[PDB]
Amino acid sequence: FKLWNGNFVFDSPISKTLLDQYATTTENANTLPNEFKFMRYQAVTCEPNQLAEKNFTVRQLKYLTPRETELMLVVTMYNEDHILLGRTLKGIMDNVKYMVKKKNSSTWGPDAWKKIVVCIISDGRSKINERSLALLSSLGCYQDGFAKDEINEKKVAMHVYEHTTMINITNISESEVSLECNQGTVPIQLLFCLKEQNQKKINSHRWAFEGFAELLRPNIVTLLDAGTMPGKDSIYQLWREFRNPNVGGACGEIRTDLGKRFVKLLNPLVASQNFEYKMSNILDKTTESNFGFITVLPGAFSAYRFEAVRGQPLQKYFYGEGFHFFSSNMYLAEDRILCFEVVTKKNCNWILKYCRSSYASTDVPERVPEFILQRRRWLNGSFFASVYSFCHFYRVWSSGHNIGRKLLLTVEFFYLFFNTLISWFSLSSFFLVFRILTVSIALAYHSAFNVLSVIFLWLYGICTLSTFILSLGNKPKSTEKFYVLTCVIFAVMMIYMIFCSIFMSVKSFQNILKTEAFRDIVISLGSTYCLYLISSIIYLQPWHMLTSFIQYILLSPSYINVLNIYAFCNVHDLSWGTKGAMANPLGKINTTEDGTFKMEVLVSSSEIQANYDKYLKVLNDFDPKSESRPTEPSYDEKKTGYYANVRSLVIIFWVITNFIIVAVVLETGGIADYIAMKSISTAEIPLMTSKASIYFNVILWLVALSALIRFIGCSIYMIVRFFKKVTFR
Amino acid sequence: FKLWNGNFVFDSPISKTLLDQYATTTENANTLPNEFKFMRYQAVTCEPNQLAEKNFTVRQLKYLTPRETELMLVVTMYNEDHILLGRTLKGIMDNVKYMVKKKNSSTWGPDAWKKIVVCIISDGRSKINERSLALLSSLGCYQDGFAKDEINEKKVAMHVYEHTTMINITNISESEVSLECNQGTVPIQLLFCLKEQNQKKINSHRWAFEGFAELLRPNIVTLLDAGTMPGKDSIYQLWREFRNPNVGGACGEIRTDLGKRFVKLLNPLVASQNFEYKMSNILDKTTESNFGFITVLPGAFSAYRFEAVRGQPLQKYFYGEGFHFFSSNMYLAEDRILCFEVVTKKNCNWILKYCRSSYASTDVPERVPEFILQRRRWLNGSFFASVYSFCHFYRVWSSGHNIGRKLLLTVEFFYLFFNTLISWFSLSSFFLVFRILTVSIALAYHSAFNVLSVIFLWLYGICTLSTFILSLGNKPKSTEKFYVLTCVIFAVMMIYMIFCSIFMSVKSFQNILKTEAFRDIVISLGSTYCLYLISSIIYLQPWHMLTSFIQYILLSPSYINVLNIYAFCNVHDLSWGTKGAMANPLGKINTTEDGTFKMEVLVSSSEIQANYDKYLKVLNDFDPKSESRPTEPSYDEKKTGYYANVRSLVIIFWVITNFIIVAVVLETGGIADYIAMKSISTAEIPLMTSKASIYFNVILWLVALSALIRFIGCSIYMIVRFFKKVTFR
Ligand SMILES: CCCCCC/C=C\CCCCCCCC(=O)O[C@H](COC(=O)CCCCCCCCCCCCCCC)COP(=O)(O)OCCN
Ligand SMILES: CCCCCC/C=C\CCCCCCCC(=O)O[C@H](COC(=O)CCCCCCCCCCCCCCC)COP(=O)(O)OCCN
Ligand SMILES: C[C@@H]([C@H](N)C(=O)N[C@H](C(=O)O)[C@H]1O[C@@H](n2ccc(=O)[nH]c2=O)[C@H](O)[C@@H]1O)[C@H](O)c1ccc(O)cn1
Ligand SMILES: C[C@@H]([C@H](N)C(=O)N[C@H](C(=O)O)[C@H]1O[C@@H](n2ccc(=O)[nH]c2=O)[C@H](O)[C@@H]1O)[C@H](O)c1ccc(O)cn1
Ligand SMILES: CCCCCCCCCCCCCC
Ligand SMILES: CCCCCCCCCCCCCC
Ligand SMILES: CCCCCCCCCCCCCC
Ligand SMILES: CCCCCCCCCCCCCC
Ligand SMILES: CCCCCCCCCCCCCC
Ligand SMILES: CCCCCCCCCCCCCC
Ligand SMILES: CCCCCCCCCCCCCC
Ligand SMILES: CCCCCCCCCCCCCC
Ligand SMILES: CCCCCCCCCCCCCC
Ligand SMILES: CCCCCCCCCCCCCC
Ligand SMILES: CCCCCCCCCCCCCC
Ligand SMILES: CCCCCCCCCCCCCC
Ligand SMILES: CCCCCCCCCCCCCC
Ligand SMILES: CCCCCCCCCCCCCC
Ligand SMILES: CCCCCCCCCCCCCC
Ligand SMILES: CCCCCCCCCCCCCC
Ligand SMILES: CCCCCCCCCCCC
Ligand SMILES: CCCCCCCCCCCC
Ligand SMILES: CCCCCCCCCCCC
Ligand SMILES: CCCCCCCCCCCC
Ligand SMILES: CCCCCCCCCCCC
Ligand SMILES: CCCCCCCCCCCC
Ligand SMILES: CCCCCCCCCCCC
Ligand SMILES: CCCCCCCCCCCC
Ligand SMILES: CCCCCCC
Ligand SMILES: CCCCCCC
Ligand SMILES: CCCCCCC
Ligand SMILES: CCCCCCC
Ligand SMILES: CCCCCCC
Ligand SMILES: CCCCCCC
Ligand SMILES: CCCCCCC
Ligand SMILES: CCCCCCC
Ligand SMILES: CCCCCCC
Ligand SMILES: CCCCCCC
Ligand SMILES: CCCCCCC
Ligand SMILES: CCCCCCC
Ligand SMILES: CCCCCCC
Ligand SMILES: CCCCCCC
Repeated sequence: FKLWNGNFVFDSPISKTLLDQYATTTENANTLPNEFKFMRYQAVTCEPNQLAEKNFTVRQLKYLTPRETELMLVVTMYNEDHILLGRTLKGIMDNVKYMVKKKNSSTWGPDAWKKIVVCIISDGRSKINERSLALLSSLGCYQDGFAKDEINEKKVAMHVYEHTTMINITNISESEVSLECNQGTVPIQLLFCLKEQNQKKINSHRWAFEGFAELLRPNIVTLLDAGTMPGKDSIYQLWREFRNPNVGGACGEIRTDLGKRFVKLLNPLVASQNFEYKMSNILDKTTESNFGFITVLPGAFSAYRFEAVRGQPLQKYFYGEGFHFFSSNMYLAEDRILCFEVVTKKNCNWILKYCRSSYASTDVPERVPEFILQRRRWLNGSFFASVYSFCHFYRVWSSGHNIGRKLLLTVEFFYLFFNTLISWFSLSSFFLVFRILTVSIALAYHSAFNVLSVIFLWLYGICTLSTFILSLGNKPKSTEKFYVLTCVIFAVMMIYMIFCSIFMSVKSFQNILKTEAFRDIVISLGSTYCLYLISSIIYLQPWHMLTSFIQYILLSPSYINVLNIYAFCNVHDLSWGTKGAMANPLGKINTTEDGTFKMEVLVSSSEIQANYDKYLKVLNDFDPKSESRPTEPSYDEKKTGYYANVRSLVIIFWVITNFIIVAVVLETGGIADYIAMKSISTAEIPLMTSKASIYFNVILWLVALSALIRFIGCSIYMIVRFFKKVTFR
Repeated sequence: FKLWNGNFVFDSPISKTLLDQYATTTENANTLPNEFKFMRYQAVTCEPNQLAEKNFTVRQLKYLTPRETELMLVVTMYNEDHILLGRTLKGIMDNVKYMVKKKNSSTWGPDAWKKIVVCIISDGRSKINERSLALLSSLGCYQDGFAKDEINEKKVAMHVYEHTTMINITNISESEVSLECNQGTVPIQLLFCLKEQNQKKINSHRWAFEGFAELLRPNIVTLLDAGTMPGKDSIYQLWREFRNPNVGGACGEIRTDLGKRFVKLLNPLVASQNFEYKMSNILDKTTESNFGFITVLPGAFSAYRFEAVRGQPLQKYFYGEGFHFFSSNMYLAEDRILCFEVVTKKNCNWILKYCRSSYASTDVPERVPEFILQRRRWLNGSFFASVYSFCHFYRVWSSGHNIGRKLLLTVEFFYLFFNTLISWFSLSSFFLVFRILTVSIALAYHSAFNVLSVIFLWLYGICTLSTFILSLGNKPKSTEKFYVLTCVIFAVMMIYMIFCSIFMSVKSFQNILKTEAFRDIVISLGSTYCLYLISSIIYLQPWHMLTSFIQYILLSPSYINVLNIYAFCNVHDLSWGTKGAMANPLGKINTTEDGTFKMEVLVSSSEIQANYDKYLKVLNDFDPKSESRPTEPSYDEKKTGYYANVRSLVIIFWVITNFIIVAVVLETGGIADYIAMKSISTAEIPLMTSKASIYFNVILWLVALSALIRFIGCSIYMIVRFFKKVTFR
């Protein structure tokens, strides 16, 4: 044929079956648009930022009247099953169908499907699941055969398939994705585009933001994820938060998919994540949404105003600039740098909201090795984005916000830093609460609490040493049975700690009715748990405070110890130099039956003598003093050596600063020996001092203060939403 | 031309200059043998064990009367300078020249050079230093041009050059290797053979033992390293130990090359290694030689009787057999498995001798990162060979030794295991000696020794934590300035420890003349240092007890802590799975000026419909219950996961067992708290207990007992040698 100005663009038909199905939808089979009968394949052979320059287009811009996209739903996928992708697509099509049935809308209506463009971006053709390709092909958005690797000695970077389908998923069973095309389906503009090389997930967003977003010029860019099924109208509810111009990015609630009839609650790891997510979306997102800066907008379900992110925010997201600390480690916070650069944008008053009435059930890990590896990225990004946000807090005052909002933002950044400092010292805080609570009960009532205080300290020491060693030089999949054992041991430690607290609390009552432990029950059961329960109730979602709350408590020591140790030990995912330099090729010999071969060799006396003199002048012009500089590292081998140095100086600084607090409260590290020796000069060490009780009270009142601030934030969020509801009635 | 039975063999001439030089040597230029005028190049394209089978030969077997090789000197080299190789070659040619001038010999004489075959084996052609190639080419054993990469679609495994040279090195300056050919030179049968691929060092010995040793059938095989210059007659003295049939392997003294006028003694790291080597060859080699089993025969200078190692010992050395502990990890002890399998050989009474009068100065690391990486292999091999030797000690009694020697060997194995147990607990032993000595001086005399006991404990804790973290997840070359700082800090700790010992020793004397510390001076200065001095003196080599003995003491804490921590943290040199699976190739498009290209595409309704149904039956026959088993690891990624599990279970077991002793002597780990709490039940902790003094005395009397056993062994060795000297007068 002929290509489209240096671009391979083939406009092929779909199939007889799909055409018949689509024709059943319309009242007249003759009047079927030109978008449902074809599937335009393009071979993009350039960078995403050069898409418009290299004359690559999409089908939305080639209509007689160009379509103005209002939502660009972006579904990043990689090796996900057809059930995970089908679950995400069913939510999108339910949202589009809901957004078409609306009547009292100035944006949505009978022709609302032309404003949404669904853009599935798979990460590598070699890694995509064949069942996912089968599902996309059954939707009319993928045909086998047109996947050319190279176009005019230019490698193809992406294969872009686009087809406005009429097929909608209507049911996702455990093994079946039901695809009906009746009179009650809506068209979906599919733009499934899969890469050739697996260039991670940030590059998928680079393709969706610097690439197709530039051509589409959408208003909002909702970033879904493969496996994350939004609600019946959650994307529409998330889009409703952009009615006021100030919002330049919003996020919804992400729930946990508990399976058929809540079957996954039996898994203690899934139930713990359920409660953690519910608390994150009741106390963290609601509190941060009041100030106007949400720490992370989840990549699984979030929406950005395109105008808000275009420019400096996306510039630091993708490139972000030597080996400097804030420029070489900025990639740890993948999409958390996109939230800080939008709120703190020069001459722009952007804020981030959290939509309570827009949910999206996701798929969470069910196994410890898969759960630990996920939270390493989460913890590393959250730590590196909090350090970046606090250090660059002066950029709030260089933005276009008013003074009233700037003050709230700088108050929130201090609170976020205080939370970061609490989470940094959690390794020492848990050990000190455990060690003070199990020693102060062995002094008060002795009996078997004596040897139990030594058994559980040694068990802690062994489980923490082994976690440090298995995290620095071993993989979680290598040792799955030990990480589960460590989680079980820390759960036993938490059970013992709770028992000790209840015992010393009931004994204090029976001593008064017939102190550090007297106010220990109005600090962690009445001021902390009751506030969580009330916050969950006022959120109108209290059913997780009993279904999945014990598994969270029993697994919290694993969150503090196993999870943070592994996150801090694998900061940078090192690989070390692996090049394998190759020598210059030499000649070839291919003998015959008798073995005679060509003669092109050197036998001449002069020719041999010249080589001998060449090897004789090398020995004669060595010149040791002017020794050539030893070959210095490359960049990938020099850059790994810096990531290793940053990684190790973080573990050392995090272990030493946590131990300094343990060395001050419990007087370990020779501190007690030194104090006793001074008294000798002017010979015994006390077991428990007065610093231990003061620290215990302080570290359990900080937990109550954080819960109280989070409760106040949640209440303010709910009250403001209720007032915006009573005024829009 | 024509090849030699499927083998590329070219018999080229050398050069006009070399022929003239050789002709100057002979009285008549016409009567020059055929071996000095040619250089037979061969292209070996097979495994070393198939060398004879695939009709590959050497020049000694093609004479009219085949030459019987008596010594096969094997010089393994890899990327070494031309000075390092020239230094090794000068010693070999001095030895050959010494072995020709002998007259009262039934093996050596005017034609003794026909029995020695020097076999240089370089490890990779891409890595060999071009100046080393220049030096070999100037010796007439390498010509550029004949290095074919493949012979009849069969990759060339080695390029074998062989030429009996007449050129001898007579002086090695800092940058010049003097090559004269006068009337006082001896021929050297060179067999320089370099590989194509860098297959490590064990494969070089596989080529030298299963390969050219099979063809040559030598009596002795001396293993040198490029850079190790033997003495004027050290190889002859080493060969002289094989006169008695019992010896099936011998080794000489390895010294340190201190440079021109002992310039390298300024380096404290070189001076420390000097003393360590001196003591190793005065107290370890001499003591072990009496029993008849030397723990390691150094790869830099050792000799094996060919018939002694030929068979089961070499089979274990090279292949040595699942993931079993003694079969998967036995490669850690590279050549230490060759020593144990020779002494404990079925129906063979082989013993290993140590030759005092055969030395070889070597090149030692001058920088901390290079010194740490070398000693990792040494420590790991010595630990894995001691565990193997002790566990398989029953194989001594299944060998052909007599009962008297079997009893001596089983007595030696228990002593070697006791030394291994001491070196395993050195991490705790040093800390306990340091902590007991700096606390017991702060109680006795207070003053500034109080805060110094806490500063130095915290300094130790920081330097040990940082060494553990920098060893598990960082490379020594990445952090060179920190390892030097850690060595300096441990040297300061040793200076303080020595000061504390001297202080408390002089105070005890001034208290008695006007106890754990009273006998502290007759345990570590009179029973340990005096025995070292006397052993060095009776060895007739005492000059290192003063030149390089302070730098050894100041660097011993680094040997105990930095060196062992790094060795135990990097047991297996992991790399983790790095494969990068590739997808199937797709089509190609090459457009023309107008962009028209060939049409071989699918447009047919049936052909598209068949693909659509193919992607519709994949979505229809998912069958989740009969789910395909998840793709299990390969072998290189499954074998790394086992080396990681063995590596981590060694660090955990080595840290926990060392801390148990610290938890028993100092009562840390809640032991003191638990002891005080029992007294509460029937409230203060003592600073120093009576267990600390008992352990201090025990751990400093074990040091004296080991030194006494080593002194007795050295004295017996010297006395036996003196009696063998007075009888052979
Ligand atoms: C020999 C075994 C080696 C094991 C190595 C494990 C891996 C990494 C490095 C660990 C560094 C500490 C090594 C062991 C030191 C030790 O067992 O020493 C003890 C405990 O001392 C304490 O407090 C210990 C407190 C816990 C330390 C946590 C890890 C290190 C964090 C940073 C360290 C900073 C400096 C710490 C200095 C101690 C001194 O007990 P004592 O004689 O005072 O008891 C008097 C009772 N009446
Ligand atoms: C919060 C900081 C975490 C740092 C993590 C560093 C890396 C690896 C794991 C280390 C495990 C130990 C964590 C810290 C425990 C600790 O600081 O706890 C202290 C010291 O306790 C002791 O003895 C400590 C002795 C030294 C421990 C050596 C390393 C571990 C060896 C293997 C484990 C063996 C069992 C260890 C049990 C502790 C309890 O002091 P105390 O309240 O009794 O002092 C009463 C004074 N009147
Ligand atoms: C964890 C997340 C979801 N379960 C998930 O796993 N998301 C992946 C990710 O974000 O890493 C997705 O990234 C894409 N991906 C991955 C690898 C690659 O190499 N290339 C590539 O494109 C895939 O779509 C892949 O599913 C969950 O919803 C969630 C819950 C709470 C929260 O606060 C934030 N998120
Ligand atoms: C350390 C040793 C010597 N300084 C040395 O470094 N020997 C290397 C080694 O044994 O590893 C040699 O091995 C060869 N090699 C190396 C890498 C490779 O990839 N391929 C390859 O062939 C090279 O000849 C290389 O010099 C010293 O003499 C000594 C002192 C005391 C003792 O008890 C034992 N040994
Ligand atoms: C979570 C952040 C903790 C920061 C340190 C808190 C404790 C400070 C010492 C308290 C006891 C002081 C006794 C004199
Ligand atoms: C005086 C009574 C002592 C009773 C000791 C009981 C010990 C029980 C075994 C250890 C249990 C450890 C649970 C983690
Ligand atoms: C005199 C009685 C002393 C008892 C000491 C008990 C020490 C127990 C240490 C912790 C062992 C933990 C095993 C997991
Ligand atoms: C006293 C010994 C304690 C051992 C603790 C567990 C160590 C586990 C290390 C990894 C082994 C392989 C697990 C799959
Ligand atoms: C299929 C793997 C399931 C793993 C579930 C979580 C294991 C750890 C449980 C920790 C709590 C134990 C309480 C007794
Ligand atoms: C003062 C009366 C004490 C009676 C004995 C209490 C023993 C408690 C043991 C708890 C074991 C389970 C811990 C998780
Ligand atoms: C909050 C903790 C920060 C820890 C890292 C600080 C910066 C480290 C930079 C290391 C550079 C090493 C260059 C060789
Ligand atoms: C960063 C280097 C180590 C710093 C250690 C600081 C210890 C401070 C102890 C203060 C006294 C605590 C008991 C009153
Ligand atoms: C180097 C090997 C050491 C093995 C342990 C030695 C010490 C044993 C305890 C000594 C003190 C006992 C006090 C009751
Ligand atoms: C009562 C007198 C106290 C003197 C203290 C001296 C401290 C000197 C600084 C720390 C030196 C550390 C050397 C490693
Ligand atoms: C009452 C005075 C207390 C002094 C405490 C000093 C603690 C020192 C800890 C060690 C610091 C080491 C720095 C390298
Ligand atoms: C080249 C070295 C880079 C940094 C590696 C980590 C060294 C950490 C040493 C201790 C720092 C101070 C802790 C208080
Ligand atoms: C070129 C590098 C030389 C390194 C020499 C050794 C450094 C460590 C010395 C330890 C002893 C210091 C005594 C004060
Ligand atoms: C009993 C008199 C004591 C006088 C003060 C002694 C101080 C010693 C300090 C040593 C510093 C250097 C250690 C390496
Ligand atoms: C002397 C110390 C020996 C430590 C290692 C013991 C054997 C460990 C085997 C681990 C196998 C793990 C299989 C998953
Ligand atoms: C391997 C698991 C831990 C074992 C700890 C053993 C501790 C034994 C202590 C014995 C009492 C010491 C003071 C008298
Ligand atoms: C020289 C390159 C920038 C270095 C910035 C260091 C920031 C350290 C922050 C520490 C926070 C506790
Ligand atoms: C951020 C939380 C750090 C750890 C606080 C203590 C956790 C355990 C509390 C147990 C109370 C009985
Ligand atoms: C005086 C009797 C006190 C009994 C306390 C029982 C505490 C049980 C805690 C269970 C936590 C899961
Ligand atoms: C990052 C610093 C952590 C330690 C802070 C100081 C702890 C000691 C305070 C002593 C007060 C008497
Ligand atoms: C099952 C394969 C062989 C396992 C041999 C284990 C030997 C352990 C030795 C431990 C010495 C302390
Ligand atoms: C094998 C040696 C282990 C450590 C023994 C103690 C070393 C320091 C001795 C200091 C004496 C003053
Ligand atoms: C009473 C005075 C004692 C002085 C002790 C000095 C010890 C110096 C040791 C130096 C070791 C390198
Ligand atoms: C490998 C085992 C190391 C510890 C040996 C026992 C230590 C405690 C002995 C207690 C005697 C009272
Ligand atoms: C469904 C998996 C249940 C695991 C329970 C572990 C305690
Ligand atoms: C309207 C903004 C309210 C902020 C409340 C912060 C607690
Ligand atoms: C930019 C690095 C320093 C930040 C200081 C913030 C107060
Ligand atoms: C212009 C920067 C003002 C910072 C105020 C911090 C409270
Ligand atoms: C623009 C919103 C202002 C909120 C109140 C600030 C004090
Ligand atoms: C009273 C001592 C009991 C020891 C129990 C060890 C598990
Ligand atoms: C999934 C691995 C289970 C191990 C259980 C250890 C208690
Ligand atoms: C020749 C190198 C001397 C280094 C001295 C370091 C203390
Ligand atoms: C003749 C064998 C002597 C052995 C002595 C061992 C100490
Ligand atoms: C072969 C593994 C066990 C050895 C026991 C030696 C006593
Ligand atoms: C046949 C094995 C005998 C062992 C004796 C050990 C002393
Ligand atoms: C064969 C040498 C024997 C030495 C004496 C053994 C007791
Ligand atoms: C008397 C306290 C001195 C502290 C010195 C810290 C280095
Ligand atoms: C070779 C690096 C020297 C660092 C010195 C630190 C004291």
